Amino acid sequence: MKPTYEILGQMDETFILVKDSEYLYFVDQHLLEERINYEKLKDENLACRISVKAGQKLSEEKIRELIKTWRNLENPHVCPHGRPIYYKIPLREIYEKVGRNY
Amino acid sequence: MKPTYEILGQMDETFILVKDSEYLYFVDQHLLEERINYEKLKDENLACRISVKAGQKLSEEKIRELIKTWRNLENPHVCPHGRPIYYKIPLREIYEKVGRNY
Ligand SMILES: [Cl-]
Ligand SMILES: [Cl-]
Ligand SMILES: [Mg+2]
Ligand SMILES: [Mg+2]
Ligand code: NA
Ligand code: NA
Ligand code: NA
Ligand code: NA
Ligand SMILES: [Zn+2]
Ligand SMILES: [Zn+2]
Ligand SMILES: [Zn+2]
Ligand SMILES: [Zn+2]
Ligand SMILES: [Zn+2]
Ligand SMILES: [Zn+2]
Ligand SMILES: [Zn+2]
Ligand SMILES: [Zn+2]
Ligand SMILES: [Zn+2]
Ligand SMILES: [Zn+2]
Repeated sequence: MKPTYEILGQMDETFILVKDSEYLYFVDQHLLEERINYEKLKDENLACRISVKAGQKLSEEKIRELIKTWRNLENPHVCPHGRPIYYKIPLREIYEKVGRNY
Repeated sequence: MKPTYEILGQMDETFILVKDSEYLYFVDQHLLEERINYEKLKDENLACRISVKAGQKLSEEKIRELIKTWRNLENPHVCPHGRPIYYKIPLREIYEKVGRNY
């Protein structure tokens, strides 16, 4: 994700929505914190059990911290169990559907 | 869109993000207001020229009014020129990508 980005907020207390100029990302808050804790601790089970879970409301500051750290991860793509940390949609798919150039 | 829904906000001063339990919708603010004005005025060119444009910030109240009216339109799907008023993504596509049931 580009270094210029806009955090749109939380959805279903499970995803953080953040976009750059190319994609809208839906970042799984649990998988992201698990990856953060795994890269620090090198222990998959410990990283999992201490991380936030889906269904927890997160503050705006906590969300900023997580997204900032996400960009610096060695593996921002998949959690230690191999699940994708996020879903992304190209912004052009949204714009093109309504007939707009992007 | 179901009558229970959550407005997530504006994106790129062009789309309103709103979801129900099934889809996340990206509603083109211009195409929506144009459809609203067209159903009232029955004049495509007048409805277009008086409607909000992309690139305009909208207040939270204006966004609420538009989304409320959208659900009551005779044609909430396409503007009078035939463009889709919105893009939608099934929430299950987002959840499934990160390995979650939905
Ligand atoms: Cl979880
Ligand atoms: Cl426009
Ligand atoms: Mg252990
Ligand atoms: Mg006319
Ligand atoms: Na940048
Ligand atoms: Na919600
Ligand atoms: Na409902
Ligand atoms: Na923006
Ligand atoms: Zn676990
Ligand atoms: Zn886990
Ligand atoms: Zn901070
Ligand atoms: Zn995992
Ligand atoms: Zn395409
Ligand atoms: Zn026109
Ligand atoms: Zn128009
Ligand atoms: Zn109102
Ligand atoms: Zn139109
Ligand atoms: Zn699918």
